Amino acid sequence: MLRWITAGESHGRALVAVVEGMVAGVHVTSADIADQLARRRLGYGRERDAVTVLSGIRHGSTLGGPIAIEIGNTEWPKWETVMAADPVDPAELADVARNAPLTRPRPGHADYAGMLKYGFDDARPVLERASARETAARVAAGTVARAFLRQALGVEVLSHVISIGASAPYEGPPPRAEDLPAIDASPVRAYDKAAEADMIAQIEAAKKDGDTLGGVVEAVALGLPVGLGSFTSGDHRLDSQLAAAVMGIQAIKGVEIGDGFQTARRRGSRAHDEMYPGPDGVVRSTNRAGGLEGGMTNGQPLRVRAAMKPISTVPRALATVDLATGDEAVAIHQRSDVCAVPAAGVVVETMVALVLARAALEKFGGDSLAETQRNIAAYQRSVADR
Amino acid sequence: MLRWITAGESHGRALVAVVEGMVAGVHVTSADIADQLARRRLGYGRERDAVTVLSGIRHGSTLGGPIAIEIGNTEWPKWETVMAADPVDPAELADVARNAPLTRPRPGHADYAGMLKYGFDDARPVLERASARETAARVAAGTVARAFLRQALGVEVLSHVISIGASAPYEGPPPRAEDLPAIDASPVRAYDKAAEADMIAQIEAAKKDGDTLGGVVEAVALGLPVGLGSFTSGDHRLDSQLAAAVMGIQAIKGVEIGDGFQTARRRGSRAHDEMYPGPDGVVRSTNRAGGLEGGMTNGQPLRVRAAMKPISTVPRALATVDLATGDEAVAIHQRSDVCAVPAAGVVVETMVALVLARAALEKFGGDSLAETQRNIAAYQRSVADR
Ligand SMILES: Cc1cc2nc3c(=O)[nH]c(=O)nc-3n(C[C@H](O)[C@H](O)[C@H](O)COP(=O)(O)O)c2cc1C
Ligand SMILES: Cc1cc2nc3c(=O)[nH]c(=O)nc-3n(C[C@H](O)[C@H](O)[C@H](O)COP(=O)(O)O)c2cc1C
Ligand code: NA
Ligand code: NA
Ligand code: NA
Ligand code: NA
Repeated sequence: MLRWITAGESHGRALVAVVEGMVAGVHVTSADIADQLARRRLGYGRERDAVTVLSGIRHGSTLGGPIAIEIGNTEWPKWETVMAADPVDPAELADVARNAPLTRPRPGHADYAGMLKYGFDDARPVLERASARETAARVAAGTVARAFLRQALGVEVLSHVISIGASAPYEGPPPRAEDLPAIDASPVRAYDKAAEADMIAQIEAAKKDGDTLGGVVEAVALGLPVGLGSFTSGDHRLDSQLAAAVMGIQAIKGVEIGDGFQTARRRGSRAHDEMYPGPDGVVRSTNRAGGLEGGMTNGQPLRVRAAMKPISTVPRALATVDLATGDEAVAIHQRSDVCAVPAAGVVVETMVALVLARAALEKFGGDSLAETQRNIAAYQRSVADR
Repeated sequence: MLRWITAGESHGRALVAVVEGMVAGVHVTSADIADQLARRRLGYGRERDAVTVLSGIRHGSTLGGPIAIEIGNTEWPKWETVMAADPVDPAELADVARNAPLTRPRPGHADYAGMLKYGFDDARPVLERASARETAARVAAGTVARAFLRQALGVEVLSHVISIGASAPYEGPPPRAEDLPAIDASPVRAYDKAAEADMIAQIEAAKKDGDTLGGVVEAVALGLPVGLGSFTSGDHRLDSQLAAAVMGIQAIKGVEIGDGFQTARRRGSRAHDEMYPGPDGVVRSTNRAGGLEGGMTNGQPLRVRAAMKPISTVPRALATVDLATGDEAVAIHQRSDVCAVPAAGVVVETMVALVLARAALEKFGGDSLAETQRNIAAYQRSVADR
């Protein structure tokens, strides 16, 4: 089974992604990874040599074994003592201001619950791993998944921003793959010019007020065959798996498949996607279901929406308690941006790609790309022969 | 690790739930299971001896091994040939009208994608397993989880209905455990009398029009300790795990933790739950996060909302294709109700309970309830001693 794991602290030496269970023969390079990492940095309101492929790829082709990708920390020299792996003289450490105690947990962040859970008197060990810097390692892994999906299935994954702050949501038609350059060129990764202007204005107002914004993003996967995922149990359903992968992204508080919560307000006669005869099989005129029925891909674009909360580190830090003393306090000062919704969209693409690649390998099997491709072709033919 | 699996076809001999990895010493009986199964049948707009505990429980106490619970099918005699496990003479079968071909997949259901996936020319094998009858087996498993949560942690799980059809959503405060009798006595399992009347009216109108409705439900878990789930990776986050467990319920198209999509429309200064000193530790005046931060329980009520689509089997069957011929068709006639939202709420409680019980055993360990309880107490004391 395809599996992915990330490791690293935000201010540690490096991040590492490991992908296991990918077939041999998938073309992917350090440049591909760097390109996707650059996309994760996109957005209004927020070193390529830092990527090193350590294992599992040779001459731009996957080997079949575990793929380990390292992302170096360019500011490691500042953190090499505070985040040293090995012991440091506590006296030396005591003189380092940067090592000062972090005992005022931020509302909305992992700090408080993680400190209690792990018995830590300091937030440092929690925030270092909880930080969304970890999504960089996710994107490295996702690049391997996305290469596989393209090469094996002709599938493309993209995202666009639906709303930021109080903007009027974009409810027009979703983009296609050919639209991604324009989307990534938008300061807010919008597919609609009116929505773009509205969102930029919301960010400007928040920026002036010293506040932060969340938003809603939609990931779209195009070209999927029918029958990835299964109805046979809750955990094998693709909607279940996608919901896990997307809700587990930092700051995501909501996930929808297709029209989601709006579907719940509709009558059955107007809520589903009717089927009609077509040249090359069944066709539909709507995609309210977002490309999934009974936990399976149904031929239509997959559409997954995610709601991101506004960043919790607000420049003037919110009210909290100093756990050292029990006193009222203002929260620890940390990384804050006005809005990270466009980047959150890119992270959603990655998690969607990983889950789709896993599901594809489950159905089509194979140990090399050519093998998997033969199996895909035979299945497609069998469906066509219906 | 706590694991659950369901087995059975809707019209097969019986359903089976198996729960593995539950500690010994949890008090649970066949009557408890039957009671929860009865709750799953609640709701306007839709045999206890049928429950048999086969293994893993002795004299009302779990043994520590796998717990297998059987739910018999009272109409098995009608289906004993059509759904026979063993071969039947095809000539005999050919004379049975009930065995007629089902080749007109229902929009919105598993039929089409499942038929293509598995290479079936008939929807019968798909709909039999995809059917929400399977949620009965889930509820049997969930009963074991819910007993554990109560006995080990003093935790209660309940649900109420927020909206059905075009009703004005209930946005008042959530219920407590003591409110469940009143909720379960409501025809639509509402906690608010105005919302109740509104929802009942929506159902009446849909029923008259021969249409179906979906809705939104909220599950609440009370009494949870801080620090279940973890921030250490996406898959260990409780929000991820809950999203998987809830989205994998038949007809769920959206999941929120706390204020969800509405949170995405708020400014950071008004989106999070500030912390204040209190007698027995940190207290909060809001629970916008729904009891989770950084993938961990944070002391506040857990709140999970789920959007259920209107049932897809509409009495006058929607437009589809007959896969046998390629012709336009009306969809296969099957079980339809006007609204199953109240029952969907009960199913959400079960999936929440299962995930919470698993997370609790991950942190607190133990092989018997008394052992787990000692470990819980020691952790609580260590937190108090802060
Ligand atoms: C791309 C990305 C960037 C983020 N940047 C920040 C940030 O700069 N400051 C912050 O407080 N939270 C940021 N977050 C969110 C926190 O990491 C997150 O809220 C925290 O780990 C608690 O997890 P939860 O919000 O999922 O409960 C970011 C999230 C993502 C997806
Ligand atoms: C309690 C419960 C009862 C349901 N009853 C029906 C029903 O009677 N008829 C129907 O078409 N769908 C019913 N459903 C929904 C279908 O099982 C579901 O839409 C189908 O398996 C396709 O899965 P998906 O909607 O998750 O894509 C019910 C769901 C639940 C939770
Ligand atoms: Na679409
Ligand atoms: Na190959
Ligand atoms: Na609450
Ligand atoms: Na015991």
